[PDB]
This record gives sequence, C-alpha cells and structure tokens, in this order.
Amino acid sequence: GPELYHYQECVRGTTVLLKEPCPSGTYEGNSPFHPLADNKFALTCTSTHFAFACADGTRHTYQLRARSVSPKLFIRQEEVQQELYSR
Repeated sequence: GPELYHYQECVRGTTVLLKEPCPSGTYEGNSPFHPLADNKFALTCTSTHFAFACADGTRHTYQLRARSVSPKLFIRQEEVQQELYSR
C-alpha cells in the first residue's frame, strides 16, 4: 500500500502523545509503544523513526525529531546533522 511518512518534533527526553492514526494498527519500531487515553501512544521524545501500519494497509511512518536542550544549535553542521545529509 501507500507509505505516509510523518514527522513529530519533541524535546529530547520528554513524552510525546501521538494520536493513533488508525484503530488496531501495527506499531513498527524499537521504541516503546504505550496506548494512552483517547487513542494515543506515549513515546520518549528522541531522534528515532517508527511506523504505524493500519488495518487498511496504510503505512504511516513516523519520524521523531528530538529537540535537544539547545533546539537551535547550528554547530557548523545545522542543528546536529547526521540525521539529514549523512552521505
């Protein structure tokens, strides 16, 4: 099916409350999955990427953009780099 790549930005260390895109879906990732109230899943805001495969077949990929203590940085190579142009 289609691959709907999504991204979410959160400060590195906190807990995101990602709204469940589709009922009864497959959580694809190494990150923790925690079904929260009102169809959500709590995740540690960090630089990772997971995916949500819905019963429809829709693949909703999910990038997590950990905003460090300095969410600007720009230390020679963008904010942090190696998460963008690492080749």
